[PDB]
Amino acid sequence: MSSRYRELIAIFGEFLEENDFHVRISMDRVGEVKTLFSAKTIPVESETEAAIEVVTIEAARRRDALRRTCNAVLRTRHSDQHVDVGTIVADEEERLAWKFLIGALAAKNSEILPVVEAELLLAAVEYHYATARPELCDMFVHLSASEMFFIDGDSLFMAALSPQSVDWDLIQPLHVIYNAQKLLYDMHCRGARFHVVFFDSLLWIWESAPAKLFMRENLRKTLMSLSENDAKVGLSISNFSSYYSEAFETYVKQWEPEFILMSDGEQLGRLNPLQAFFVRPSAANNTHDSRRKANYTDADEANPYRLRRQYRSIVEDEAVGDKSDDDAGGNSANNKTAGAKKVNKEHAGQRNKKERSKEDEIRERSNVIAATATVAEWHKQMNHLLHAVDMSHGRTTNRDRDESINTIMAAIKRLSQEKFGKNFDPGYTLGGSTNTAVPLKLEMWRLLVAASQLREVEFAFAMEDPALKDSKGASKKKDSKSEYKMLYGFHVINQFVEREAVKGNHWGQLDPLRKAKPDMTIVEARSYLRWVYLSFVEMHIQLKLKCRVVKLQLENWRAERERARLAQESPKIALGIPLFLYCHHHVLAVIRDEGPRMSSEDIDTVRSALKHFDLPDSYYNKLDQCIARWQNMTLGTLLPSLLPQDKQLFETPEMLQLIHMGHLLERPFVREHDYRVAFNPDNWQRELLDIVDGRGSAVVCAPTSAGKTFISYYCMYKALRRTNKKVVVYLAPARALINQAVADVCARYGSKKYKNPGRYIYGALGGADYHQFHDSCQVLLTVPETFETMLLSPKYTDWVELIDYVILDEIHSMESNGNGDVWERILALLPCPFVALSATLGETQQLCSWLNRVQGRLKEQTEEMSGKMRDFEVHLLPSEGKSIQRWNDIKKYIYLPPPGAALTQKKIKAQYNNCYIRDLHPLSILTADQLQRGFPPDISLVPSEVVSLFEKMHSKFNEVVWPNYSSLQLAKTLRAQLMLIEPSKYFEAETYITQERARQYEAEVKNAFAYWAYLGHEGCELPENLVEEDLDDFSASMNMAVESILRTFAQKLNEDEALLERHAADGMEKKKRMLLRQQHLQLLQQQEQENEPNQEESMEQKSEEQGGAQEEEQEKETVGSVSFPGSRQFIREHILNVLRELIARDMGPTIVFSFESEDCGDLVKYVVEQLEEAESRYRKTNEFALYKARIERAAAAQEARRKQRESTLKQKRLTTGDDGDVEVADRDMSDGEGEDELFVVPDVLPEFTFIGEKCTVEPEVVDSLMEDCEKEGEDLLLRALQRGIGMHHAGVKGKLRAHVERLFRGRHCGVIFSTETLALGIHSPCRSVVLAGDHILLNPTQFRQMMGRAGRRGLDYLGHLVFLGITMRRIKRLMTSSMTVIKGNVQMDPISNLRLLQLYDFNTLRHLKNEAGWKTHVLKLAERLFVNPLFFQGRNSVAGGNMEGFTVEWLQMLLGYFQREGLHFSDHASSLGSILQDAMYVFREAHVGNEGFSFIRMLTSGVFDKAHYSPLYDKKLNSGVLD
Ligand SMILES: Nc1ncnc2c1ncn2[C@@H]1O[C@H](COP(=O)(O)OP(=O)(O)O)[C@@H](O)[C@H]1O
Ligand SMILES: [Mg+2]
Repeated sequence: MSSRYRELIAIFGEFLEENDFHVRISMDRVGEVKTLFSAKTIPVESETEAAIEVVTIEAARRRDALRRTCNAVLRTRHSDQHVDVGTIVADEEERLAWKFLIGALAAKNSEILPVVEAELLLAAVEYHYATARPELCDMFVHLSASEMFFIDGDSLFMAALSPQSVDWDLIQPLHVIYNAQKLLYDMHCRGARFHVVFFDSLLWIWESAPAKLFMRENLRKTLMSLSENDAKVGLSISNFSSYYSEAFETYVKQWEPEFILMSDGEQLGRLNPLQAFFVRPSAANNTHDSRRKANYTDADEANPYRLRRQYRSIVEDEAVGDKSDDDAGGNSANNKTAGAKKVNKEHAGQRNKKERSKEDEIRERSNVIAATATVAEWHKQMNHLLHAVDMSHGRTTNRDRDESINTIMAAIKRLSQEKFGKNFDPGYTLGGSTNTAVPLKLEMWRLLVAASQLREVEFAFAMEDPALKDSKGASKKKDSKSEYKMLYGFHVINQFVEREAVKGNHWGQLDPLRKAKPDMTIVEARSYLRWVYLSFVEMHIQLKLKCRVVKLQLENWRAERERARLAQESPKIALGIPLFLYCHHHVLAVIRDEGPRMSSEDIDTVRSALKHFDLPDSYYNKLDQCIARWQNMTLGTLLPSLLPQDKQLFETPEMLQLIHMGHLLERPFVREHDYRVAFNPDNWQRELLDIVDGRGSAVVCAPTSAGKTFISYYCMYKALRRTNKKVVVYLAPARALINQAVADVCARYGSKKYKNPGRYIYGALGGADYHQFHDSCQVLLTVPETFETMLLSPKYTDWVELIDYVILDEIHSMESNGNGDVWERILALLPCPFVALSATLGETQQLCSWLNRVQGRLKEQTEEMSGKMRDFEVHLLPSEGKSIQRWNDIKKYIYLPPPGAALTQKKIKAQYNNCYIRDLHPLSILTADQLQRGFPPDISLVPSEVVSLFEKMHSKFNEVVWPNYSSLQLAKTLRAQLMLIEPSKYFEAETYITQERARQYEAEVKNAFAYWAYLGHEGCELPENLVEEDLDDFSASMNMAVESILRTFAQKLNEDEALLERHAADGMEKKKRMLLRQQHLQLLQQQEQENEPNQEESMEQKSEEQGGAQEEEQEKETVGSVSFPGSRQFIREHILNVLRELIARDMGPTIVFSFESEDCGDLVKYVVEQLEEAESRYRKTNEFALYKARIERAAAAQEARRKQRESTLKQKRLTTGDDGDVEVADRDMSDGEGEDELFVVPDVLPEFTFIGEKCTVEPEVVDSLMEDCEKEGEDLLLRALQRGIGMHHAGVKGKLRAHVERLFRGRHCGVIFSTETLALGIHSPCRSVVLAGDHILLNPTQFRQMMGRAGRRGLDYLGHLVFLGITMRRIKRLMTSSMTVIKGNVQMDPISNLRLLQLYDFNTLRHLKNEAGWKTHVLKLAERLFVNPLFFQGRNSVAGGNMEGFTVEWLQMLLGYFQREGLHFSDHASSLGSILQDAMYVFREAHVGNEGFSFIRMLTSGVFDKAHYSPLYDKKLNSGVLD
């Protein structure tokens, strides 16, 4: 204590004038010191914001750095002999150390500068390397790689020469370079990179030990790759130099966006040569792009590094370099607890979320086989019956056909009051109230059609397809009128007439042939014929009301074009489109249908509008013509164009067809499909269903919005409807937890009754419901591990055989970010037909082979009986294709504020963009990318992507004329394609609108674009020239050709992708660097103000030295001090404003994605803050004073009327006698009870456009959910929720979080803040998707779940993904990447094989008989396991291929290692144990061959005959650690 603080002063004063300690008593010029440190290195003060936090943020982790810079300065400022002495400050020696400094700084003012500045710039680069703790990632695989990756070789060489950590193996006499080859052959072989290696050198700095052992490898790999190929040689390398140094490597580094792999440091130090000149690149990188650094650790695959932490800018200098618990709880405490709670389980799940509809379920009980008999027990002639049976129970005819006709009454009565309507007068618009009406009315009579305008007569069969037609046209042709039907409706009498006629055969022999004759004029002959009259009443009734829409759309669309024609241009066709698409929707009905005239109705109305709408003739004759076949069964021909019947043009900048294509998003989607069992839905089902109806395997790819999961509950429909005794199973995306709520909710579209326990669903292990209820039920819901144990697991075997049928979710999403071993196990083993669920998988074939294989192996094992029928595995893509990414397009447009703005913003105010969302147009459309990648995901959309791109492509690959497309047939090889892409884009579904088949154009024109790129920017490498067949390939003009189309790429391309994330992204960083530098113009100048020249013994200024310098901007504020792009909590300031403007472009619900957990809470908090603020800014007597006035005044008056009536009623008194004249009290009591008139002060306007506009759910329950939360209040969810801020994150109770989710789906709330889970095993409606940060992890894996999100189910036309969007480039590295592709793991695992061992040897324990059954089950099991054998990455390991057996060399080593081991249990004295010798009594007889050569079942037979037994105790207790 004392002694050490007597010491340190005596070291100091020797250097320079004695005492610091009292020369001066303070100083106090601290102020000099503190400037000098921080303006380089960080650590001086414990920097305080509002407050320092827990004071181990900057006690512990500060005082390292603080007393580092302290010591390492003073030791260097002790020079004049020694830098050989250490200076270490204690506590009270901090102040001392500073007094020692300040009185040395102003002592000389020359020597001081280098010994500080240099020491600083050294130590800074030391700390920058040390900035750190590290990460553990993981493996290599995730970011290793698409794309441009480098490793600079110097590093490469030292990676081979790296090891102790095992002294180097294999005796070789300095041929070592095999190392390089090995690593190359690892990560190209089963990875991508696109790899580049620099050799960035002479770095070296060798000898530190005799070398080199350099240029050997340099010249080697040079020669290898520049052979040109050899299939072992390629990577590829460049030259350069100049050492490290940038101003060389810049031009490269920019152009091909990458990330980096490099080796600072072990050891071998020496000091300055290594650490210095490697570290400083790292800094450089981070203050360019920013890129990031890895490695030199122990890769292949996973390593270190460092990231996404904020940098010190600038700081540089090159100047080195240099030349029982399931049981007993059911007994003790079960006196009354209370009396069971379980009643609080079932109830919860049975009130749980409502969303979707139904198909048939009722209680069933029976086991069904088919056979019927007389059971009377004869009749045995027909003359023993004569006449047999008659009408009775015929009341099912009587009433039902009365009711039928009573429809046509009501229908045409409702028609009456409508048809005349508000009869039209030219010109008034929009007026016209009944514009609204007919659209509603239409929907009504569509809802109604099922069972009270069509059948009470069965349908029946739905026949074969033409039957509906040919039995219709007949009926009309007997009746005098062309279109029979509605006017004078009811005509079921002349039906009966006709039906009796045509005697021999009743209806003539055509139709009863195809029906396989049922009833002659009895049941079926009536039931059918009825229903085909009758659909065609309903049909024509509606069809007329569709006419009446497109009819009066004429009028509303008149002045819409014409008034605005004068304006500048001639519109509306960007708003005039619904005319056309309505006229489409109308005539869309005809698909089987008899025309409803053309002399009144449909066609006449359509025609008048259509030639008025601009369309010159030619389009005319395509209309009637094609549809003529459809019409006919009815109609004649066509009017001439002559004789008033056309109208004014806009046309030609358009032409006909084009008018559609430019303006609109969204097309039909025609049903017709399956009508007994159905949804309808939209083809995918019409394939999928037929598999499960077999029984089988398969999987469905489906890129999301995807529809995937819900279609699996045909399994549950089968096992429930019919002989319920078999389990259906749904296996989760796993634990935690997300599966559970959805799984539960689905299955409770229809519970079902039983006898004594019985019971419907058991779950678990979880994170809800939680461990047990295990067993009894029909259908299950667990996770991989739970199910596994339940299988092997020897007492649960009973269950296994009763499982038909097992489906398990997600697929791709789990495969990547898991845990993608456990999967393989459960598709190798034991009964099922399976459905399985995946979004996109880029490798086809590879998947399907593995599957189909292991199906055939199951079939094999079940022999000789085989299966009942199926195996086989099917594999649904089957290809245009795409599923519900065809359904709607998703625009991506991204966040970037205009540099320099205000913030807060808020409400009841003018607004525009401003908003940071802008446009985008997908990042990169390029020359270089297209060569390799041509043309990658994610892109699709039309129109306005590839539409006007055509106009470019078609004007400049054809107008070349003709400079080197003339060698060889190149020019025509292109022009044979180009021209033809235009008709194929339209005339798939000509006449009205293309199907949805404007999609197909994208794939068409992908043959245009990518093909050119496979000529390209590169020479003869692609297409690869010399091969005889003609495109090129035998042109030496290939080079020329390549560079003719090189020109023809760039010119058109870069206009469209218009560089938003470059332009103002650099603007923001420009602002950042005018912001940061203004901080150094504060402190520098301020140091002179702190002392002031109101002081000091030098010439007076009287404080004319004050303020900043020297090129001057008004002092430091922008969008904030801390603007600070790509940084955290940047973000929040603008997120409020993003939101508010998305409500005031989009209108839908809004999800916000983030990383869970502290972060998500910080976000929520800040927004609640802002709103509470703005409420304080309304209530303080601005507009508010006026508002409250009214509401207060009128309330008074209300409650005074209460007292008014209370007076006049309280009279006093009827008097008509005496002399008072007439009066009777109380005669007026007609008024009245009134409520509530208002009072508000919780919240008004600033929160009321923040939360959703339109909503649902009666207020009672909403309030009561809030009420619950309030009691146990966690986050103060009670505050956040009611202010519109949804949440869903960890650290929230199950009851509370559950309340949130209902109210987002209920469309009560407007926003929600949560993590990535809500796109996975939970679901919500979305429209504007918001993403906060690109940190700390993304793969295109967990991107593409949220990518296709929005475009809601039958609702929204557009998804919107707004990115934040921290980095500059990484948009590209999400989008432009091709595909998340399978690449699994296994069985080879020790633990698996130990489990299998002990399973077999448990039945070996006392009690054999069943030995037979057991062992042959073990044979089957042994085959079933190791099914291929050998799965995915295991053939890239040590086997090759597909090999196995292979258990032998492991087995034997483990065999004499199981039980030798001392007392075992534990270290306590014998007995327990004394057995330690059992593993020598099985070794010799298992090493006969080593057991002992090829073929599966000789392995396990060899292992029938171990023992392989522990002392009992140990190996059991291994197996029971795991479970
Ligand atoms: N064939 C269909 N036609 C129209 N809407 C459908 C159809 N099938 C499903 N939907 C709807 O779309 C919604 C989203 O589909 P969904 O199956 O939940 O998602 P996922 O792709 O995650 O499996 C469902 O909630 C349902 O409303
Ligand atoms: Mg799903």
